[PDB]
Amino acid sequence: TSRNSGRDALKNNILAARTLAEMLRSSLGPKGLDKMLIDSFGDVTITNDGATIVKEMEIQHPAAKLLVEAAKAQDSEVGDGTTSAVVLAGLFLEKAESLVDQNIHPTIIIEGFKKAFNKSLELLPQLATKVDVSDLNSATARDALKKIVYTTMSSKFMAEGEELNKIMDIVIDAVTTVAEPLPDGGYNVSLDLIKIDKKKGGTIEDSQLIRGIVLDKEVVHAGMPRRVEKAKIAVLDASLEVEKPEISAKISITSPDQIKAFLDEEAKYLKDMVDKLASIGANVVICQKGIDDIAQHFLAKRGILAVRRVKRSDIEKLEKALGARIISSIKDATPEDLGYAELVEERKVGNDKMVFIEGAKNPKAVNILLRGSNDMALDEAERSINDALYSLRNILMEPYIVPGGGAIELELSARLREYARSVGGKEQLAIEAYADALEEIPMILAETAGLEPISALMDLRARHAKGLTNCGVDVINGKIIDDIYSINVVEPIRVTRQVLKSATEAATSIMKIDDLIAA
Amino acid sequence: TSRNSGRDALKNNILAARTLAEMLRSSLGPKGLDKMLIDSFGDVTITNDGATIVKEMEIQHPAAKLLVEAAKAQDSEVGDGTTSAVVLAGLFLEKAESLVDQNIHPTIIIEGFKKAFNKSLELLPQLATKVDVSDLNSATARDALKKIVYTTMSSKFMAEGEELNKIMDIVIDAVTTVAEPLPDGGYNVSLDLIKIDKKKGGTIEDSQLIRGIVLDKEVVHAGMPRRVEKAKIAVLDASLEVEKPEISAKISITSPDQIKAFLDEEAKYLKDMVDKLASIGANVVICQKGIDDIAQHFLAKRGILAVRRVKRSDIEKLEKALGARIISSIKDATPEDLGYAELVEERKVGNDKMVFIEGAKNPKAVNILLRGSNDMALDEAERSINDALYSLRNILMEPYIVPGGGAIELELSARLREYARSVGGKEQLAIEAYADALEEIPMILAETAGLEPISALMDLRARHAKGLTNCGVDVINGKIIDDIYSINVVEPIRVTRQVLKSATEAATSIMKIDDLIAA
Amino acid sequence: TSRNSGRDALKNNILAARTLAEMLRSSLGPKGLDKMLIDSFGDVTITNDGATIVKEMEIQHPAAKLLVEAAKAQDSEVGDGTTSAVVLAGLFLEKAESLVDQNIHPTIIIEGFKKAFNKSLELLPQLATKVDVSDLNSATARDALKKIVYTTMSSKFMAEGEELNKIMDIVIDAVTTVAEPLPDGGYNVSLDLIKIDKKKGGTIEDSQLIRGIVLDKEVVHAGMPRRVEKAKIAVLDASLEVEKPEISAKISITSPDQIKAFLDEEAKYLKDMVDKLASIGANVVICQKGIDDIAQHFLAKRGILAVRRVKRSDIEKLEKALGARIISSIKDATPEDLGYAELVEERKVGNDKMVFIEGAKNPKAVNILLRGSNDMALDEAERSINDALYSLRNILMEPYIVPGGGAIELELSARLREYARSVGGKEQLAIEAYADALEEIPMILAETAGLEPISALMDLRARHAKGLTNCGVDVINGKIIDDIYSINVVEPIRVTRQVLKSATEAATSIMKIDDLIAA
Repeated sequence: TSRNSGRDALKNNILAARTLAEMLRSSLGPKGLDKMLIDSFGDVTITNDGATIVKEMEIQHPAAKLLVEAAKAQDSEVGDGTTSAVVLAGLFLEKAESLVDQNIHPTIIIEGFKKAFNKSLELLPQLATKVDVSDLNSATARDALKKIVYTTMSSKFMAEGEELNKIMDIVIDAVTTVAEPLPDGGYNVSLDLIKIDKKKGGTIEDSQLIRGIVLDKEVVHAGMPRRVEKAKIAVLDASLEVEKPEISAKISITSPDQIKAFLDEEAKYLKDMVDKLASIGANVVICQKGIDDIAQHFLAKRGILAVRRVKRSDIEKLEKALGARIISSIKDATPEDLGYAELVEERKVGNDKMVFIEGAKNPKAVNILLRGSNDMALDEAERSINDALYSLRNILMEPYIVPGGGAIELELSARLREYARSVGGKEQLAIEAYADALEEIPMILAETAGLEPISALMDLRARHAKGLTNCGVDVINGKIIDDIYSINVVEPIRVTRQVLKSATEAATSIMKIDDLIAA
Repeated sequence: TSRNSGRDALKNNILAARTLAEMLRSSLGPKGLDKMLIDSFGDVTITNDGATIVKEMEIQHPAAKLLVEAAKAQDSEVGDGTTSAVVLAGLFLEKAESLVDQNIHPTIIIEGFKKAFNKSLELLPQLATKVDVSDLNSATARDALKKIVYTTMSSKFMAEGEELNKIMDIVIDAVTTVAEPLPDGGYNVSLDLIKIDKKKGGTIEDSQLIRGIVLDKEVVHAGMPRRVEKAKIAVLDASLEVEKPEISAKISITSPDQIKAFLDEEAKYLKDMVDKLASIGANVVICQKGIDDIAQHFLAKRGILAVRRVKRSDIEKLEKALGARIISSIKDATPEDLGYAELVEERKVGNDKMVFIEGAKNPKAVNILLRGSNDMALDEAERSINDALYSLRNILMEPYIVPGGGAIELELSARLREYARSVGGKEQLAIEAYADALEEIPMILAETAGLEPISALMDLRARHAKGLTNCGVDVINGKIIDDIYSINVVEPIRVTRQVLKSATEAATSIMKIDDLIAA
Repeated sequence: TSRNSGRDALKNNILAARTLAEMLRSSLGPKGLDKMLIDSFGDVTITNDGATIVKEMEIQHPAAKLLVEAAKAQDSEVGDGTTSAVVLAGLFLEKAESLVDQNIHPTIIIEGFKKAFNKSLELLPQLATKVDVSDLNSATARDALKKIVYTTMSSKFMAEGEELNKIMDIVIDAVTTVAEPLPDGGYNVSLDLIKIDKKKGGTIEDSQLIRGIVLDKEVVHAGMPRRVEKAKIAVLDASLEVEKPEISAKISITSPDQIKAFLDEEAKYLKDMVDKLASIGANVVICQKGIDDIAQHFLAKRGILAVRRVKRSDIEKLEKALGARIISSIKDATPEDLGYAELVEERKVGNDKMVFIEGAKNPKAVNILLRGSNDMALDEAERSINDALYSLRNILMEPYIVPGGGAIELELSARLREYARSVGGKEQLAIEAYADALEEIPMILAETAGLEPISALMDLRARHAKGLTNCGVDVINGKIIDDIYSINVVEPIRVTRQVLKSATEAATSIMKIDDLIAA
């Protein structure tokens, strides 16, 4: 029975978190290193994505399992920032151990890091830049939004991609349109109701928006119509297949006429169901479940276009964009649950059939068709559209931008080694150690990119002090570079705020934790 | 065989409680540390709850198994004092081991602790302060109640949170009105008639009391009304399905009409049951089991709003609030078992449907609807309110308050070392060792906060002696502080007196026990 | 090899001294218990003396090897107190270890111990009772002196011994005259110049002082005088045998006549040696080596009373008492190194012959003849005179007495628990632990006498509060008793003060030392 007391556990849980952190940090910055991760059934996985590397890995040390939940939540917000937050938690934790070493006590270290965080939060509206709510209907002149969706793409893929960024910028500007504004001055951004389909056999300039939903599923039957104009769409929850009685019996039959009459009873149940769809005035129908083969014959006879197995995600999207509030009971044929589209057709794209519903009054749910050559350039173009949207949801939900890893971090360190001077007690040691951790940002960027770190740090300090506090480094040209917003490299403020929060919350928790009793 | 002789079992039974204590004292106070408890299924659980961690963990010393049932029982009474009550038992016990070391017979050591305690007990109503029933109406002058609800929130958390304190305070004001007052000078507070439902998608300012009960639960078929005005309520213990006859047989059918004739016989039973309810006068019904589909048609035709699966606790509330005395038997149709509601409707909270019964004469049983943001602040606000209602039930069921955890302890220890002079024999040493035990509380508060315990105690000692007896300690600015009650920090008498009652119980029992025979 | 950190080395050295203290506590006081120490040659040894128990034993813990040197040096001053003195060091030391458990750095404890001891030293002359000067001639009234001498004898034997005591009082009183006095309560006292001879076959009552030296050795050849009046005493460190030629040879002589002439050559050198003595005019001769037969023939012829082989100690006393100055050089015949006696005779005590020099101008050096029955009553009577002379030299060099072991300590212990109240820091904590050690003196003298110690402690605490500070413990009838000087029991202040110096010296020392490097 392994027992523990006496700061013994804290040295074991700092050690696990430092080991997790200094392994994801070789895979941090834009020029860093990808890991390979092999699965139980042998599948190989290469990524530098740091919430993916923990996911693709069985986690053997309990302190490392807690740190992983912090990354998961952060990855839904910023899929780069979530690596960065794990390293930041780690670099916070080894200043916490130095302070323990000096005997400052973990509670006092916890309260001095929180007090450092409070100063950081009243410094992130002053030192940050606010670009305001609207340039001429949210996106005209574009600039500030243009800069963060370019910067994020340039950091997360590197090299040149100017003929990819302009199509992504247009695609982003159309998603920006969906979203609308408040006297909070952010935007209602629903990336949930956004849907992207990628199809071979074109080029990226050949991507387009649809103001309605596109369905991959089959119209399935030869007799059906394949294009509908001024389409009234029923979305149906229930199966288009007959339901058995409450209590019931079956027997084996030879005798072939009574088998034909069982079928003919079941066909007057499907033809009843169809008459109900057609009674509503339904021209299209969408069915979440199967549709029986007889019911498809009668839907084509009434001149009505059916789709089969439409997946769960596509049904919320089809609701929110057309107004179809979705029939529960075929029998009740419910009459106002009918939605509206300008047009509905089956189109071949990339040779695959696809049914496109388009022309929709005020949808929060649109579909983007993403064309390219074969597959690797298309997967890469989806990922680019994803990362750009996630950056857009941070600038939209707060119109503040800030540069990342060069200016802010150094200014926070210098204002804090002025704050800690007005601060007295064994609280000044925690504020000045929190500042030192900020200086551990900055010089690690220059080291992932293969530069000397201690000379880059000293040189950033010396230019920030005798020159100005806006300096940073250019990873693409790989050198120290004056006023980094003038170099056009900026982040949404919500990626800063959220990764400094999830680093001060997680490091506070490994200090806050002592005993361990295991079954 | 395991043997025991010569105070052997007892030294080992003291050892068990001291080793339990020396691990539990680190999560006792409100700068403390979180413990870790790992499942046999690999689920890690980090919490600062120490009475839960002993209850949940296998106990291999029989004298720690005795102490868990008391720890368990006390956690429904209070949530900070029960970790402390466990530690408190040790602190009298390790002064008894010294007395035992000085060869003093265990009867005399017991009898002086009993005397010391009787002296403390006639001093806790005298040094103690009474605020009576009220200062205005029930709760309007709030005062005493404001300090215990703000203090408890502070102990169970210890960080900023005033816009939560006022809202939780309004909930406490609302609950007292329900209570209503006794000639003792208490109130009749019952957590067994209190109900809190928490729902996402707004804020805590959108919390309210309800005069009746809210059922999360389904009102069934679409065809019934979703609101009833001047509702006559049946609560029914049986199913609305047709039960099995007296003597019973199973027959194999493959004729399809003689199965439909069995179903239509069942349908004349269900249409009866529904006619019965409507003869009783009932407009609404609660059915504590399943409802047949045939009967949901018959209820919707007779215009009766039925609700399904209302759990046993909720049912008790519906009885108390509606004057419903509950149909045991539909067959007897029994017609004065009927309650009365001003209205019953289905309403959405946080998008989700919920059935609310409200407008209830002289309601003793209330439903609180707790809106919140997403899940973590809302979950935390439900937990904060629970701990504040349990602290309101302590203050309400005895209108005595005290400045415990600093002042009460130093005043008692100094009164005992005057009492103990006036007593003779080895009984006088038990009274001064009991005094000495009150002194290990208080300074342990100083060690938890990262300060020097022995230096706090000696400084606290002179300041209570030349200064003033209501000296405490502040763990927000981290200092010894004169008049602690004046800084809005007081304790109900009942968390102190009771945990001092069950710790003197625990230490008296472990003194009374010798051999150990196990089969 | 074994390393140490974390306070370990110092904890392990407290344990060695704490075991030594609790092993010497079984031989604490005159009711105590004897140990058995068997030699490697098989001599079995039974004793209660702690300077002897420590000496006969192989000391295997270094801190206890440190403690052996303090016992030795104290044993030169007094022999009962020194048994108490090994325990006293531990008894402070085991309060030092409690203060370390309190986290108190050893430095603070040393400086605090120093301050308890400094308070005790300005109270040990104020609480003390002063006998003053030499109290009329040779202490003629005796009283105080009778009590310090009885107390030491009463302690090292118990029982009666009254008819031994009275003769011992005639011997102390004759010894007191020898002693001669110095300013301000000083004395000149020499037990190194005191010589005791014991002869059997009479009564204790027949013991006497001699104001001259008694020689156990013999006057040699029968032809020498048996009594000499107005003797000129030559003392010779040189043989009265040849001392060999300067440069020489050794051969085998056959030659009978040359054998006689070599023999006659040796005889003229002895006769020379006598003629040098006879030219000085010597009547007695003392030889610390042998005397040749020829030289004894020539000593009888000149009329000279010679003793042969007398030991080195006896010569220092005869030199001082006769005015002699001791010849190594018979050849220089240097006539002023010659001492003077009124008389020298050979005299019978018992059946033994003895040579007595008596009749001495101005002795500060006397010889005592101790007669008794057989042997055991004389050996016990020697031990008693020894122990009594070591107590007398302590009242004589400082004429202050105290009721120590009951009075003095409790009055210090009540002053210190009032003193530590006016005291601050962890220096009050160190003083209140010293006050507690004083309570460990006093009750162990009552557990030894066979009673319960903790009941005895409270009853003296109370006695010192309702009545007066001068009570002590009766172990001869096993009770506590008012005014202990009236029972005839008191210590010389220098036997209490020195054994309390050497315990506060020891315990301070074991606290100042760390680490252990062993080669």
